[PDB]
Amino acid sequence: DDYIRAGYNHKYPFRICSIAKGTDLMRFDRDISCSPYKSNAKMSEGFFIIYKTNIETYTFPVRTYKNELTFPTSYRDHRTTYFLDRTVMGLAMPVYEANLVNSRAQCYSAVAIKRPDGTVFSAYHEDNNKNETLELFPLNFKSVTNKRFITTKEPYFARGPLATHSTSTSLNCIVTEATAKAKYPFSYFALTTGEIVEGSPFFDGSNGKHFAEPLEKLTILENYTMIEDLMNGMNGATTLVRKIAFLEKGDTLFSWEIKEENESVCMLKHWTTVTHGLRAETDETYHFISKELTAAFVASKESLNLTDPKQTCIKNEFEKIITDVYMSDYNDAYSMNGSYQIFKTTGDLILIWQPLVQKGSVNLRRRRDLVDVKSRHDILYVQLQYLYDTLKDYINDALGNLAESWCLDQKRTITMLHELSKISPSSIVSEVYGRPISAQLHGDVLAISKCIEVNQSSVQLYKSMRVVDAKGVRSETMCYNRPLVTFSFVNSTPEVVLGQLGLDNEILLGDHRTEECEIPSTKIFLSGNHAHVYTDYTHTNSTPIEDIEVLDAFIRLKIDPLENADFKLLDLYSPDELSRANVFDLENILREYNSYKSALYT
Amino acid sequence: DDYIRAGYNHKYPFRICSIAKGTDLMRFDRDISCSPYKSNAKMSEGFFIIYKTNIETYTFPVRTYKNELTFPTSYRDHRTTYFLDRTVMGLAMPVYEANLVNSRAQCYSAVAIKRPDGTVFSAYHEDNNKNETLELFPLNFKSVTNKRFITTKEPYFARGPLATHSTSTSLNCIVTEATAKAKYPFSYFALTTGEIVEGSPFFDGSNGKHFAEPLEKLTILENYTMIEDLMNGMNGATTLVRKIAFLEKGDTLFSWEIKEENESVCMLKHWTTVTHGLRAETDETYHFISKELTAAFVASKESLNLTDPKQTCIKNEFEKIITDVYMSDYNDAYSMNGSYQIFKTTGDLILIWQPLVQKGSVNLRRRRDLVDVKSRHDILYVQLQYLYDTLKDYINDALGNLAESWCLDQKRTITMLHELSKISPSSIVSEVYGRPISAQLHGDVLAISKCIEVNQSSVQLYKSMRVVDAKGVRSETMCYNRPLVTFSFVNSTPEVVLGQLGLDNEILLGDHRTEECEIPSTKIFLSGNHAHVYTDYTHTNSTPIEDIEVLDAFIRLKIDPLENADFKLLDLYSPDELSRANVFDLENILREYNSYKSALYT
Amino acid sequence: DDYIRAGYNHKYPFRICSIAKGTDLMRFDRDISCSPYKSNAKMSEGFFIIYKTNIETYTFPVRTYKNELTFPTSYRDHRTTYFLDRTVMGLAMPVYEANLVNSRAQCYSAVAIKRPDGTVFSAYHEDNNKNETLELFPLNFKSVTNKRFITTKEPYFARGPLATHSTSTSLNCIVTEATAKAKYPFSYFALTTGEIVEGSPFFDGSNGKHFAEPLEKLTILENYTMIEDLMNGMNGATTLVRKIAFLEKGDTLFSWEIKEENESVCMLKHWTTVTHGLRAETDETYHFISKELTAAFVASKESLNLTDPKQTCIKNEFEKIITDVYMSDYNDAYSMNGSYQIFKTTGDLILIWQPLVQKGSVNLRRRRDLVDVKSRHDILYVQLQYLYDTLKDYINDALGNLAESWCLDQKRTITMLHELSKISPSSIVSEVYGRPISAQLHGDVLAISKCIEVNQSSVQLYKSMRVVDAKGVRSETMCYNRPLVTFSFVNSTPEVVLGQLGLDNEILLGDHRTEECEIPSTKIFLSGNHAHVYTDYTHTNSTPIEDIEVLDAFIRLKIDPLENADFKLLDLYSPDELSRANVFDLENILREYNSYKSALYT
Ligand SMILES: *[C@@H]1O[C@H](CO)[C@@H](O)[C@H](O)[C@H]1NC(C)=O
Ligand SMILES: *[C@@H]1O[C@H](CO)[C@@H](O)[C@H](O)[C@H]1NC(C)=O
Ligand SMILES: *[C@@H]1O[C@H](CO)[C@@H](O)[C@H](O)[C@H]1NC(C)=O
Ligand SMILES: *[C@H]1O[C@H](CO)[C@@H](O)[C@H](O)[C@H]1NC(C)=O
Ligand SMILES: *[C@H]1O[C@H](CO)[C@@H](O)[C@H](O)[C@H]1NC(C)=O
Ligand SMILES: *[C@H]1O[C@H](CO)[C@@H](O)[C@H](O)[C@H]1NC(C)=O
Repeated sequence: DDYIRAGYNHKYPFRICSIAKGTDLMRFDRDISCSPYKSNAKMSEGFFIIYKTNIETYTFPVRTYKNELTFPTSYRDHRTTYFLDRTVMGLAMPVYEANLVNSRAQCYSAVAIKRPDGTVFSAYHEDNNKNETLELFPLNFKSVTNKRFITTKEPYFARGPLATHSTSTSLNCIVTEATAKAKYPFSYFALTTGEIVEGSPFFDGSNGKHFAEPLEKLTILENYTMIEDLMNGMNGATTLVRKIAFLEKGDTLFSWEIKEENESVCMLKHWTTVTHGLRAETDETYHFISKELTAAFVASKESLNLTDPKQTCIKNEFEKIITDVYMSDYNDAYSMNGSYQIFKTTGDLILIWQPLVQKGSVNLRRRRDLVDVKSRHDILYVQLQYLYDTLKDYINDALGNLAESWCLDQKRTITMLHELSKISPSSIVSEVYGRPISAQLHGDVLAISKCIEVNQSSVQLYKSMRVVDAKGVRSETMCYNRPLVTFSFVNSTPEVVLGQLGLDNEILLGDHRTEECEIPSTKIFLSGNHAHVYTDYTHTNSTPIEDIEVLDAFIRLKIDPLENADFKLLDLYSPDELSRANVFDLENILREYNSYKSALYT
Repeated sequence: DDYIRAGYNHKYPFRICSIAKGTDLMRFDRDISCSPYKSNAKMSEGFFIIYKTNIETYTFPVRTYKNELTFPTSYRDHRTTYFLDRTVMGLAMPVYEANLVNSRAQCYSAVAIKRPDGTVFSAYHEDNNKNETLELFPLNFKSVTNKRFITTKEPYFARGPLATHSTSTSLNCIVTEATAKAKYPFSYFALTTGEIVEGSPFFDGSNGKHFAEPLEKLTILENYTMIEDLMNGMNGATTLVRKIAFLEKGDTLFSWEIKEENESVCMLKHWTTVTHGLRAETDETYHFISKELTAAFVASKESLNLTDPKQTCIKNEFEKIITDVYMSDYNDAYSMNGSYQIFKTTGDLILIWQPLVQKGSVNLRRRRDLVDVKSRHDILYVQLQYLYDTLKDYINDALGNLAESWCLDQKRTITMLHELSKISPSSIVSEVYGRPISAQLHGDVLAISKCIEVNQSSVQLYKSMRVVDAKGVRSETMCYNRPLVTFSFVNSTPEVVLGQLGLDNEILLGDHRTEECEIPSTKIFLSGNHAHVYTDYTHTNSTPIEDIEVLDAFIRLKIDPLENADFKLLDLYSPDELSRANVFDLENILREYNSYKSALYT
Repeated sequence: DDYIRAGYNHKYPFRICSIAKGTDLMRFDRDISCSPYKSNAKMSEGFFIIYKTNIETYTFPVRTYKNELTFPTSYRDHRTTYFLDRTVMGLAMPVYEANLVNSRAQCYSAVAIKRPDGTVFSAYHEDNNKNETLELFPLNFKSVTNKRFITTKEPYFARGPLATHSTSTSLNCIVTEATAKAKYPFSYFALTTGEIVEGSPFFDGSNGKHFAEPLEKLTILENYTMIEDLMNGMNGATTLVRKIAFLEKGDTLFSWEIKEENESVCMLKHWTTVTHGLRAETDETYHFISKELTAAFVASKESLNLTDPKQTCIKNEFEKIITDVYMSDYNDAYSMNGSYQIFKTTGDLILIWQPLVQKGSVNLRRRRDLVDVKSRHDILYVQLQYLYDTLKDYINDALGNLAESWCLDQKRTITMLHELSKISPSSIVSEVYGRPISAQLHGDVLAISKCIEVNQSSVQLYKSMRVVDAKGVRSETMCYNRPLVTFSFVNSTPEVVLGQLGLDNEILLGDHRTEECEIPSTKIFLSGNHAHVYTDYTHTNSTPIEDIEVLDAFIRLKIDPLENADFKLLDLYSPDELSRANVFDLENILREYNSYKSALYT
């Protein structure tokens, strides 16, 4: 037989692509606009100041006056320990004696005791029966923050056992300087020692402030004069006080200066100042980004309006800070674009944003550093937000630039494809379309022709490319450039008609193409999945396409997907270590004391 | 001389590429499959509920009964302060008197005192010698959370100084309503005032619970009846108690209701409900992602099984929550795909995951918001995990889409290269191969030919492109399209043979190509690193290649690498500020009290 | 009329591109070097150990000795409660009695009382007038951590009421074993019960340590011998102590062993060991990355030098750890490259970095896990830094690989463009240049020609492509391949001259191109914005270009920008829950006690 059965390819099947109906003009869109990568983020330049809620307590000095009687303690004169001796109890210093102490740094020698009947008792030191004055001495060298002055060095006093205990001849006056503290509501204040006064330190006659102590014990004086410190004695400097309060609670008299709440307590404290900041406006919130702090603060778009008297105490301070910061760095290149705005970030931080306009060419640069010692991390969330914002911005910029470059490359490739289609329209148009078709250049546009398949049987190729005359004479000057192939159209039609092989398993009828024969020729034709070798315009061998190696024209993209990660929880200090880190434990102390007291039922 | 020495290029050297052996067929792989970008992550739809460990203490009401004798305090009748007067001490109220108080809101007028010998003492109010009853009054208007009822207003009592102190005629009954608290083990409970009972509040006759107090002091009653509040007096409503406990500790009697531990303490508390959640399954753990909370919870793949009686108290609650959530949002578009699963996330959070199936087309949408006030941040790790997961997902999606587009572009470029190789095979195949070679189209496949170099000396180009006859006659109708070049093969062979210049410093022997001459001609030929100008088919000038400018065909990728960042540590509040934020300091109070007591050695 | 008005395109306008001046040689740069993506990060291999500051207090045993007298408590013999009976007060045990207790586990039966006058009182148990010894008993079964031994079981003592109170005949000796704690400065130590000693536990005769207690009360002994535990009695084992301290404070005597501060307190505690670590060196700091912990530690580039005696206590431990870790995993594949370095990371963590060199081929692999219970998260910042570093590294690697692939693709595209320009130079050079120009291949280089526009009026196309002889005879063998177009040059010159249409609205004069006529012909020519159809070399129709569809040659990049995210603040436990989580509240206890004491003014 002078024919060879052809192979088969599942995506380049043997098809006849005659013009049939033709038409179906096509063209390449060379009119493509590529947009430069403009960032969609809206950013504004400026600086902002951050204020935090003040958690420090309000500390003020409190002076306490106490007068007490005590028998000689731990007496053991008689056989039965003289029944001991102890008066111990004391009473609050009277107001006039407090005035004497605050004026001349001395205290009276006599006290009055009121029995429930109403009788007034007169007690004297050593029974001298004199209402004279005694000086005060700084016992224990005034210690630290608890400077107390005393008039009696606690010596041995008069006593005598009548087989019992009966003695009280020791007058001592206790004057102590202490400091008190109060939380934010100021409903009460407590001394450092432990005494508690259930009332507002700013309470007055009609201020309406909280006060639970009995009113009759309270006493308010105006334009009072008192010595600053008792160490200096009666010659110490005296400062006028516009309003002072005297309270008699229990056995002690408490005195403190009544100040004004609005002018003495500020509930906002300056935390930090960011000289170079940016405001990123999202669809619902602002993002204040500080590269120096690596922090991003999120606040709602509605600016605040500071009106509370306890929150306007920072107005002058932050206005001066704004003026100084603007005068220092952004003096020339920028100008203050409108007034500042006050925002409340999530997490309750007061942020004062000041916009800046313009950009001059260059501006002064300043650097700073801090050596603060780490103790905790309460605001790591702003760092998390900053990390997300920075990574998102970088990724968006990189991918936008990549998209612009991709647009440019695609436009150039489209132009190149249009230029190439004028030479080999069929392959280019088939590749772009994605389906094997036939196209032909009809002037300046491509006129494709959808065409049908034929049956895969009876696909025979003549093993001679020579042109043979009608009289069975080979023409030595005419040789077919492509092998002659015979096909049976569809299987429903057993008729067989001869054609010529084209490209990518394509057949075409008509005048078979031919050219001058060449004595040396080793043409190879691809058909289906079997290469055919033609030497001297005749078939010699037929081998599978897989035998001839493949040029590695593909360019790989060495990118691997990111892997899942489980951030494991880390504990620097075990809770046992936190338990052992405190010298004093309230629960342990109370439990031990209660157990000892219960065992003390003897 | 009629010749010019050629230049040199280090990567396009003058080589002779005769066929020699030929062979070495090559082809382009146009059969490339481009996989679309399918995400490898496995995600499931549903909602989950998160439960946290309950840290709240167990609070229950405790009633205390106390009976005490006190002489008129701070007596000062006689000269020696009448040796004062103070009985002070007290004793626990007897059980029958407690019953009388709890029933008729009144207390007996007589008490019994047991001396160590065994004698029983009878003491009476005002020595009336009557065992009658007295009512209780809400002293201090019952205050807040410490409503205490008393029977004596502490008036002046009978006394008389025989130069000593001897008086005790004041019977007072103290009945107080207080609240106690206990940690999780319930080994003990302590009153708010400070009293401690070393026993389980759920202790019973044989429950086996921890109890350190002596058993003889304990007393357990059943079906006890008692008044709810003492403010209402004897007419107050009474509630039956199935089991009550009476404990006599020190000088006070404590009473509390014995409940059931399993039915009164729940160790898991509902935290939040996520209506729209996703479960990302990794190779070892599940990731529960909530976009609303911006949180990701990591739990092991093994579902739990709630069996502890103190942890099953949430079963009905969370089942009802599941039913309500499913009935509200996912009523129609989804159906409950199997039963729920319970997972324990890292960090000990109980997560109840409910799967959902299907997707109907649309579902109801609901929005919510919260105005909770920030105080701390204990679970920032879930936000960190969510941030990592979100960024990883976005990066993976973007790079997968980029890889798919790159595959498509590379496939089209390979097709274009195959089409181009049919016109200029040498350059295309050399570029793909990466090494300068020669190729020729042998029908439908390329037959490349590896070829060797020649010596770089004696590379001379004739300065005339005209074809000169054997008789020294220039042919005005035939002119060489390329300059004639002479080379000496390798330096080991000094013989010189004339050839014709090709492309990219390539030489070829044989019949030199020629065409019709043209009077106007300004052809320029590139050879080595020196362009040669040929006007009228003769050499005129020779200039370096760098003189002629270069088209900027390269398309840049404006991408810069990310920079290193050092997240600096931020401290909102200095540790000194934390120290100053507390009104009461245990260490300072104890140190001051101890110093004062040590100085009280008088 | 035999002419049709042409259309117009705003970017491909009708221009005449005659050679004019020519020149302007151009070429393609095929000499492009691409770079394999080499990472710029500098990483070193090794392992490091992390040490944290020790927050645990220093606990040591303290023995207390107390001797007290107490009358029979709660006496009620006589009618007036026998005026009660209470001596109660006590005194510090003398040093010699302490020696007797510490040696023979027994205490003397007599004590001495010194009155302020100077007299010495002799008191005895039951008035036996014997200075004998008594044993100690472990009261309350020694409890836990408060083992106390007593000699008196607190029985009834001798007493008698003479209408008053007079009795003291109960000698009791209190010996207690307690534990004390101290913070870092060691300025003071406090017992667990609550007693405070204002002095350094390491104080000595001349150590210079802080000590506020009076020196005369202190007593230091050397080579002291004492029983370890009092439970064993007089037969208990005794351990020599090189130095012991006896302090008499108040009514109690305190004894503790004086150790050496340098050899007993270590201020650095081992936290974790990272067997596989990496050190990333930035421009200013090192980054120590541990994949196992998912943590990155940032430290300055200057290595420390441990010299403090209280910080060198870890030297041997961490050197042994280094040796063991190297011997275990990196025994063969790696060698210790130099000595270790000590860094102080931000956050005050001591990091001991050990470099490793080489890589052998494979090394042993070991895995570990921990089941620690979560209680807090203090070091989340290292996890944040690790997350940033990991994401930055991955993004940099991916984008570098993408850049390298882009370089390769661009180089191949440039080669392809150079090959294509030899066929259709005008379109390729115009696309690369970005502006419509004309180019022509002058041998091996392109000689472009900048050319000017012409007026958009009088652009007429002849509706016949047939070549007509000068005698008005159509040539059936010659037909123009392109339509003949007439233009009026610029509008300032109304003269009209006929030309031939080219490509992309280009005109050219000279000998109009022509070829053999074909009976079937349906050529379509694009001009301006109107396609023209030519059948049988004559015009038939003119339609807009938008009518013919467009091949979708563009390849999209399905990438969408990342969206802004607001990480909302999450609170696991409300501050009210933190308030309710404590059984004991110092503020509430103090307020209630103070209110009760104030109401106790009776
Ligand atoms: C002094 O105080 C009185 C109120 O006690 C006040 O009325 C008066 O204006 C004050 N004068 C000065 C100078 O402060
Ligand atoms: C009442 O309490 C007793 C136990 O004291 C119990 O046996 C009885 O069943 C209870 N009856 C009711 C109705 O509660
Ligand atoms: C015993 O202690 C004394 C100091 O009291 C010291 O001088 C002596 O060297 C010590 N000897 C031994 C063996 O410890
Ligand atoms: C706040 O009050 C000021 C006047 O003190 C007013 O000018 C401003 O518009 C107010 N802003 C808001 C939000 O109420
Ligand atoms: C838990 O117990 C239940 C029965 O109460 C059983 O059905 C389930 O399989 C058990 N699961 C595990 C992990 O033990
Ligand atoms: C620290 O001291 C050691 C000697 O003990 C010395 O060798 C080293 O160079 C010193 N390093 C620094 C930073 O001072």
